[PDB]
Order: sequence, then C-alpha cells, then structure tokens
Amino acid sequence: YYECYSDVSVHEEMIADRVRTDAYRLGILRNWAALRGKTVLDVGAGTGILSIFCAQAGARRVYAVEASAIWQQAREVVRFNGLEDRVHVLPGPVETVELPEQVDAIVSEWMGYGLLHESMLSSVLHARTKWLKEGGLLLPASAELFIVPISDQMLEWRLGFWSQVKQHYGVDMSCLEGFATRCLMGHSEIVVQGLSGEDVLARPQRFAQLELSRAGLEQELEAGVGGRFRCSCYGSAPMHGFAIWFQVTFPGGESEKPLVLSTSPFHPATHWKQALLYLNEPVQVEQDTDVSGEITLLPSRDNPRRLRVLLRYKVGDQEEKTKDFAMED
Amino acid sequence: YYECYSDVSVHEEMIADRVRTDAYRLGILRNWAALRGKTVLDVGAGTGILSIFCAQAGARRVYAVEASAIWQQAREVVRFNGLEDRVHVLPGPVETVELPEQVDAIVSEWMGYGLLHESMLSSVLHARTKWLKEGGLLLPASAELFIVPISDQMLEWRLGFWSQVKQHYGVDMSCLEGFATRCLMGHSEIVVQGLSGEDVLARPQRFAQLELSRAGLEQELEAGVGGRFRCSCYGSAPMHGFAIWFQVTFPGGESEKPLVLSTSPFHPATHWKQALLYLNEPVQVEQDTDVSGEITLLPSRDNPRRLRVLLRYKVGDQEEKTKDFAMED
Ligand SMILES: Nc1ncnc2c1ncn2[C@@H]1O[C@H](CSCC[C@H](N)C(=O)O)[C@@H](O)[C@H]1O
Ligand SMILES: Nc1ncnc2c1ncn2[C@@H]1O[C@H](CSCC[C@H](N)C(=O)O)[C@@H](O)[C@H]1O
Repeated sequence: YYECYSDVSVHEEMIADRVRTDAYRLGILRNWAALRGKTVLDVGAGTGILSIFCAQAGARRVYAVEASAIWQQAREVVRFNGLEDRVHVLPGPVETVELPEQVDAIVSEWMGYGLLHESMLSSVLHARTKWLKEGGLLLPASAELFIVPISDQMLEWRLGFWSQVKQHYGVDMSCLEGFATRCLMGHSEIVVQGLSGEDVLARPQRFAQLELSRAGLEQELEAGVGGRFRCSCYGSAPMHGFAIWFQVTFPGGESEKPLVLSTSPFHPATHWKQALLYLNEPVQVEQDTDVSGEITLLPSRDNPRRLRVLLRYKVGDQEEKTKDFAMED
Repeated sequence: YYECYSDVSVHEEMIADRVRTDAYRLGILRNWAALRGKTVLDVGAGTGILSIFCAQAGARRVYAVEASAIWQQAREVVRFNGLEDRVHVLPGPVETVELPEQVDAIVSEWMGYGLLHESMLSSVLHARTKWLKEGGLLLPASAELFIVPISDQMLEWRLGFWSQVKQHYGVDMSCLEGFATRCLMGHSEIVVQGLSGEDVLARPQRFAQLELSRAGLEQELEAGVGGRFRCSCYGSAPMHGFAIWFQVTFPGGESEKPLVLSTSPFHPATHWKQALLYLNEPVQVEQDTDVSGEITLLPSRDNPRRLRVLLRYKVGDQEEKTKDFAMED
C-alpha cells in the first residue's frame, strides 16, 4: 500500500505487453500433454495470470509464489475466477517458500532488460534444483542473445536538430553538433530504446545460448556470458554502435512447434525493447564492411544484479577498440 | 563533459519547445523601443539563444550569464553568429558574477514545473535588485497561477484496463480496479502530465499573481503563494482532482500588445505541461456542482527548492477535505 502505484505500473505494463503475455499463454497451452493433471510452480506469479493459464491448460495444482505484496491481488484474481481449488497463491520469496511437494513443471516471467539486468534468473535456477522433479518441464526452457551493428535513426534526428535551429529562429547552432554528438555518444551507459527494423545494418549474430536445464549454469553466468561475433554490413550508413536483444524458447510439446518470444526489432515491440551500446562517435560503414568483436555480459562490481557489458570491437579498416558499459540502476 | 548529455537534453528540450522559444522572441522584439541601444542581462543564458534575440531587437550590449558548463557552447554560438562585440558570455552564477555596469533590462527563462519547483526565480529577483536600473524592464514582467478541477482521461483508461483483461485472455481482473484506483490516486505526489482541454471540468480560476518588479516579493514567496478559489462544473463526470498551471506575461511596448506565454491545456503544449493533484479517489460531479477551496504553494521542509502544495477543497455536498502533495525530486 505504501507507494503501491509502482506495483500497479509493473503489472499493467507486463499484462499490456500482449506479445509477451500471449507468448507465455501459447507456450503453456502447447505443452498441454506435459501439464494435464500435473503440478506447476509459478516463480514470481504477480497478478497470477500465468498460473491461471496453466490451469486453463489442465494443470491439477499450480503454486503461485510471489514475494511482493501484489500476492494479495493475485489471490483475489484466482478466487474471482473460481480457481482457488487448483491454484494456490503462496506469499514470500521463492527461495524460502515451503511447498507440500516437488513439481512437474516451472513457469516464470524472469527476463530483465538486456536479458540479465535485475532478472529473476537465479531465483528460477534455485527453484529448479530445489523443487522441479528430475527431467521436469521449464517454460521457457532456453534463452538466446543477439548482437548487431545499428544506425539509430532517433539519435541521428537528435544530433541534426542543432543544424536546423537557424531555419525558424535565425540563430545558427550547427556549431553545437560536435558537442551534442560527443555528449550523447561518449557516455558509458546502456540505453534501453526501441529501434525500428531498418536501423539494423547487418544480419544479427547470436553470441550466447542459455540452456536452463543445465546444472551449474548459475556458476557459468557469474564468470560472464558472451562470445565472439562477425558480420558484414548491408550498405552505406553512419553506424552509431550495437543493439543487443534476446529471445526465449518454449518446448514444442505434442505438436512439436517450439514457441519463440523475441525482443528483436524485426518482431513486434515488447516492453523490453533493445539495449543499445553506443560508440564514442559515429563510424561510416559501406556495403560489405566487416564488423567483428567480442561481447561479455557481467555483474557490476557495485551491485551484481546490475548489468555490465564489456565490448571489444573492430569496424572495417579502423583499429580494434573497447568500451565498458553499465545499466543506470 | 563528465555526463554532459543532461546539458544537451535540457537545451534540446528548451529550444524544441517552440511555443516557449517564440514567446520570448516575440516578447523581446515587441519591446524594441525599450531595448534599442540599451543593455541587457540574460540570467541563465544556456545556449545563448535569448541573448541573441535581444541583439536582433537592437540591444547594444547583452550580458549572457550561465552557471553550467554549457556557457562554452553559448560562447561558441555567439561568435559563430558574429555577435561577440554585442553579446558577452559571462560564466558563473548570476549572484556572484561581476558586470561592468547596471542594465536597462533583464531577460530570463526561469520557470519550473508548477512554476516554482526548482525554479530560478530567486536568482532573477537577486539579479534585479543588484543589477537592473530603477524602473528597468523585466521580460517576462509577471506570472499568474491557475487551478481547475479535471477528469484525467489517461488515468481513466489506466484504471479501466483491468476490467478489459478478460476479453483477450479469459482471465477476469475487474477485481483489481479498486486496488489500482486507490494506488494510482492515493499517493501524495504531484504528477507532471499533459492534459487535453476536454479533461477540464470548469472555468479555470486564477489563485495567484506575481509582479516581478515588487520589492519584497522574495519574502512573500517564502510564506507561500496561493489563495481561495471557487468554480462550478460544466457537466456530469468523474472528477479525479485538480490541475494547476501558469502563464507569464511580457510588457506590451509601443504596440501595447502584451504577450502571454501560457502552459494551459487550452494553449499549445509546452515541456512544462500541467501539474496534477489527484484526490484519493474519484468523485462524481454534475452540471453546476460547486467546487471550492484553498491552495498554497510552499517550499518543502527537506529541500526548499522542491515544491510542496497544501490543498484544502470541497466538492459539492461532500465534506471539506485536505491533502498535502510534493514533487518527486
Ligand atoms: N525471489 C522471488 N520470489 C518470488 N517472487 C519474485 C522474486 N523476485 C521477483 N519476484 C516477483 O516476480 C514478478 C515478476 S513480473 C511477472 C508477473 C507475472 N508472473 C506475469 O507474467 O505477468 C514480480 O511480481 C516480482 O515481485
Ligand atoms: N544562478 C544561476 N546563474 C546562472 N545560470 C543559472 C543559474 N541557475 C540556473 N542557471 C542556468 O539557467 C539555464 C536555464 S534554461 C534557459 C536556457 C536559455 N536561456 C533558453 O531560454 O533556452 C540553465 O542553463 C542553467 O544552467
């Protein structure tokens, strides 16, 4: 109650993100054969919506675990839809909650900005080991990370602003373009922004793959997830940096059609958008200009739930360069 | 340079606010007779744009005073437009800067959200006493504050969201409307948001008037500016609270046409928008429902540059009520 408008905004945003909500729904319904008459743990159930989807798919019992005070509204929604015999809202953190039994499946909305910024992944991996039966079902089951060079159209418009002041005002401010450019690009902060698809300058490259079933994924993550990438640009453009984004994949079930929830700018927009990594200044690329490097996602020294990115990159004939970024948390 | 994208964003926003920028421009040009061959002090000159407008209007000398490091770009713009003989950029705070002389006029973009949140008014009043000649020109010369009851259409859409979840998802969340309503309205925070004109439920009432020429305005402000108001509603609606906004007025000059820069939702949008004061829950009003009360704007106990609002109000047959608000700074 004390400042509970944040809780309302989080879940309004989450439910209003139809692509996300429908991805989980269809992901769940497609695993009807694995879920029918079986038991499910919803890690961080929020308003309870995903737990109710599991009931819709035929789960006998769903344990909706929620740490925030939103759990009371989740309970109200469950009973308001007459599912209190099949869905049980359990308040508290998932790492300390007491279930009456192990489960056949886990469902969880755990992904953060850039996948791993302030995410619930460790809670999910903790709850897998503790509560999910051996060979059990994970929804989603995997995650993939992508990187690509971009020309951010919005930034270009912001930088070109100063050279147009003269038109209506008779004061020329073209001289500030360099200052503007160096300020909006020279910072070391990951910018969360929605790109349009035509801002993408090459075929997106996958640099990491997270199999959530693997034991000791938790340890590998602490060392940092990332890898090398290479691509070639489509045509002439001012490159301002890179975008990273993710997808998660739900198992196929009986129909054997795995469902992908993507946050790519080629797929419908989500609240996650994309995470943008700006170079210190623009770089002109050409058709077939080769762009390569290495990217690692890491926990920040200060707060390890905050996302840090080490980028090593090389654009065409330019020397190899590096830049450290972090999310503003 | 260290995190100078904030400086770029402030001034991009400020210049891109065409209504504001053109108001100052025309306000200045209309006082050509008072400014021609005379001297001007631009309090907080930023990119220098207003100082250059004063040159355009015929000022012999303009002293552009700027505390932030943006002063270097202001200097660059002045020389890039060939005005370094008439406009002199002086770095530092206006309260400690050293001018070679008193001035015939002051121009200043000083207004904050809700007029007085983190505003430069005291700097302006300080610089008036210290540097402006007796009887000198103030641009703008006055400010006025308005209040009106509103039905916030955006909030209504946010509150109605939960009752529509069922349509596409088959999970009914109408039960959360009360929780949503109490959370988004029960807080004590001034919300800065742009309203549409049809959200206004009555004739706006002016509750305060600031004559910037008056000595001891600085002392009166510390006691708090405000006053009583009374109005009657136009028709049936769910009232969610009040909006406050301001205008500033430039002297008329030879044409005797004073220019008003308004932040009302009946005039074109500005970056200031309006400051919204929400009731703890909606109240239904009717045609001719009488809404009255008292509003005071104050410095907050913690930070006095942060805006606090005491509201006392009465809607129709309902009892008299009170609510304290503050801007999230
Ligand atoms: N360790 C933990 N244990 C239980 N809940 C957690 C948690 N960490 C985060 N959460 C909760 O998990 C939710 C993430 S948002 C997901 C909400 C809902 N499942 C949906 O898909 O719409 C939040 O409500 C947050 O409070
Ligand atoms: N005490 C003070 N002395 C000098 N400048 C100040 C000040 N307080 C705030 N400022 C500056 O005043 C500016 C307000 S924004 C106005 C910018 C410009 N005059 C325009 O109209 O577009 C900012 O650049 C801020 O850095």
